[PDB]
Amino acid sequence: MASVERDETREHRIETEIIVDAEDKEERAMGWYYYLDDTLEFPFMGKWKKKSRKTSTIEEKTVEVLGMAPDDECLKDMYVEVADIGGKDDDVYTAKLSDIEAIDVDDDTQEAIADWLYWLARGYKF
Repeated sequence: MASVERDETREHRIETEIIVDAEDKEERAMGWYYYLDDTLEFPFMGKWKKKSRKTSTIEEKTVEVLGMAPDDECLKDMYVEVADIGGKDDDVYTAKLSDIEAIDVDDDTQEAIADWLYWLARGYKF
């Protein structure tokens, strides 16, 4: 198994603390989104560890992460708005938080981002 998480305590806690009011994946995406955006000490920065190359190799684009994307896009994945400080610098795009590594951010922001990544790797249940 992935073993990124291996004890059910975090699954019981998140169930009883973050998505108590939600019973379907669309609602639970909004539960995740709400607390995550409220926890992100945005704006911040990261590296977009983009795997989408033709060779499927990782590529690393330095980005300023403006905040979460519109909630309407985030019904399925925790998207974030990003500016290409590693390239274009003067324009903005959207990225999967799932495809980013946060840099030089506050501990509670880094932990929220890490916990999304760990959850997603442990299983995309919602």
